[PDB]
Amino acid sequence: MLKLLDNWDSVTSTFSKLREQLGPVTQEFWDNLEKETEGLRQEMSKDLEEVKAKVQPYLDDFQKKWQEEMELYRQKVEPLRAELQEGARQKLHELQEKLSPLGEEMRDRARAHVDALRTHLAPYSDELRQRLAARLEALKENGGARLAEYHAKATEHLSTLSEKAKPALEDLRQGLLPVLESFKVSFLSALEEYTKKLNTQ
Amino acid sequence: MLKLLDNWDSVTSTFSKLREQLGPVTQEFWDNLEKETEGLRQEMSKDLEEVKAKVQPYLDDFQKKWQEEMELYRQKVEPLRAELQEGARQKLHELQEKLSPLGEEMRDRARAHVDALRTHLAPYSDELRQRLAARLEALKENGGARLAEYHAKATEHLSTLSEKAKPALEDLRQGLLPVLESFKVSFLSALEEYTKKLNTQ
Amino acid sequence: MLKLLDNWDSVTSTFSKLREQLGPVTQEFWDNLEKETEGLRQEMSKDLEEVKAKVQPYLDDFQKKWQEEMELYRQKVEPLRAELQEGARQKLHELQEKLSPLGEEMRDRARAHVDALRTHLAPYSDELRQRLAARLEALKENGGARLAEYHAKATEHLSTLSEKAKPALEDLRQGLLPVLESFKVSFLSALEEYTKKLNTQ
Amino acid sequence: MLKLLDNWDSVTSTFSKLREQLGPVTQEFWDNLEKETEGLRQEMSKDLEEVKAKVQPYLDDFQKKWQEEMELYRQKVEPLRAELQEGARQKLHELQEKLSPLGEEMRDRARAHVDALRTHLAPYSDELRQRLAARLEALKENGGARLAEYHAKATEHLSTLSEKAKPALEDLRQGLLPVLESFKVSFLSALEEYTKKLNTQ
Repeated sequence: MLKLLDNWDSVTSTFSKLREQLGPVTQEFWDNLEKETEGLRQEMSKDLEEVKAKVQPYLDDFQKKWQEEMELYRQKVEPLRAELQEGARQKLHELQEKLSPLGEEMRDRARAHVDALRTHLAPYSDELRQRLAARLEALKENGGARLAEYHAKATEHLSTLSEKAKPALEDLRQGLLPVLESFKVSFLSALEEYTKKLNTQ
Repeated sequence: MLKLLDNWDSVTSTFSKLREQLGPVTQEFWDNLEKETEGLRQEMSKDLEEVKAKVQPYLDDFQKKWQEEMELYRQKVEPLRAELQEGARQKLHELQEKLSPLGEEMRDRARAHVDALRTHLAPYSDELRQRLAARLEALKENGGARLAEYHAKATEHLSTLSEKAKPALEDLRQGLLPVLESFKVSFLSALEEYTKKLNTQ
Repeated sequence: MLKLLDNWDSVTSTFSKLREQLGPVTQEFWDNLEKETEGLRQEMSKDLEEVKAKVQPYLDDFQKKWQEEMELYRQKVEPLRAELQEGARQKLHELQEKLSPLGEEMRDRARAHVDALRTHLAPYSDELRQRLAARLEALKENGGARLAEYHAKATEHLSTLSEKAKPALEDLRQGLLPVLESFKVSFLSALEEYTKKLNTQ
Repeated sequence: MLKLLDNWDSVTSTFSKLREQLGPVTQEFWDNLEKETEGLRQEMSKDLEEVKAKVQPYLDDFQKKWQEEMELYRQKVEPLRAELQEGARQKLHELQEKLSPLGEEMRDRARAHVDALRTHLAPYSDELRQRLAARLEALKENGGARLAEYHAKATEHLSTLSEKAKPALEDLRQGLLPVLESFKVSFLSALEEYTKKLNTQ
């Protein structure tokens, strides 16, 4: 029965080698690359430091320089602020006070229609209150049902043990009696299989 | 601030960057690698199935024959199955029945030792039996005790419900009730928000 | 052996066993717990959607109206949008154009400091520029070197293929070739295997 | 706009509490259980040890006792073995020698037909050999194509850097010049949004 089905043998030894064996690519390349790449990137980031270091304090100078111009402007402008600051507050202040007419207006006007619902509602509150509340009474009362149903079962369990522990306990106490075995002569067992085939074929 | 901060900008888009340009390593090389490799492999395997066809006829022509002859072999042998099978069954009882008696010899020869040790262990065998027995009763016994706890604690955690009920009801009432939505105007809201931002720094 | 080994048999089917009998804790209690709890919750929520219906009519009847009035509010206000919008645009240029000049004041007031520091950094700013420049050339330069390696190693790993070719071919020949399948019989095979087992211990 | 959608508030404060708050179950129960369960299971497994300890050597006695009976049987039976041992070898021995007729028979008979394929095959081996082999020549030759196509691209990459590094390098060197900003007066920006709404509504 020629096992030509080794078509794998044909492909594996041929194709697979070229691929798996061409793995030294990332080896010699990538690791050499990343080794020099980031490897010089580290020399540079550290080479740059000294630079940034030999300058920082100098540059620093400039920061205070910005701080200098800054305040001055923050100054000339400061006054214009109040002019607009309190300047606005006022017109807004007045407004709200000139907006209290809306009080007796809006309010006294709405008032009524608003209330409509107060009344169109009230019954429902009452309706639900009487409803949802009792719903929870069913919770406590029902909690007792399950608990009662539970405890009962818990108790029973502890009592079932008495009948269980007993039969199981005949196992070891007497197991030192029936350690009896099968003891197959051995060789004979060989004949057992032996003569069988004589007829199964 | 750190206008120099862009130093890392130049480190990254230079070193680690070219690396990504080499991803095509996996694009052109390994991709084209795998492409032809297994791709021709595909064109290869083809043959095995082809030839297979052109081969099968012969292989089969052959097959049908081999059997035709094998049968010659078989039939010219069977008689030995007898010459042998006979002698085999003979000794079978020589050992089934000459051995049978000794299989009892020990069958009982062991039994003694056992009945011996049986007695020999019984004390301990029982010291434990009755030991865990009463030790088991403790579990059941003290068990129910802590059981009562989970009942006693549940019965109380149950009654604590008629207490966390009432608040929600008020909350109920509340959520139902009207909403006299106060009214400003984006314009007003605008001023508020506005002047709010005019007194910052 | 260890006929007493069954001691652990009794420890396990007793202690850790009853525990599993209490899994129903999660079956009867928490299951029935969650069952009604969220189950009635389900019957509860129902109302909110119901009432909602009976409530919507009113809420809407109301809604349509509130607007009818709000509009009163709005329209009686708009004129202020003018009294205010006017005064607003006024000061707008007071600051757009009175401020505009100072925005340049610094616009250039800063520029100096800059042009200053510009010169102040240039040296370093360039010490680095030309530094990594030539330092970059090294990468390119020495890079191609190790590149040559992966080529040189590939060109050789390529020629090593015309070598692992020939064996498979012989293997080819082989796998093709006939099979003079030697013939025994299960019967014979039986004897072999048989007697094999007769000289063990 | 009455947010009655707090239907969660209604359910959460009610239903959720009873469940999450009934978690003390596994707390007081389970941990008390497993604490006593395995807690006494440990006292027992250790209580049992001493037992097994005060007996082992005793029991041990018995093991040698089995060892005693064992050998004796292993003895009486031992002889019957050879009778069957060499007793079988023989009939099997003869057989194979009386089975050599099958040699000149089976073989010289098959021989021919077998060969048929030797010849019905041979060409195909030759056919495939000439085929599959050249297939691999296409591998080496094609490996060179990709490699050549690759190296080329690798090289180009290292050369592209020269044109890239350059423009990017104007960034930091001069970035110490255009650190120019937006500088929004701030408060004015408030008017920017301010007067906008005046018309968007």
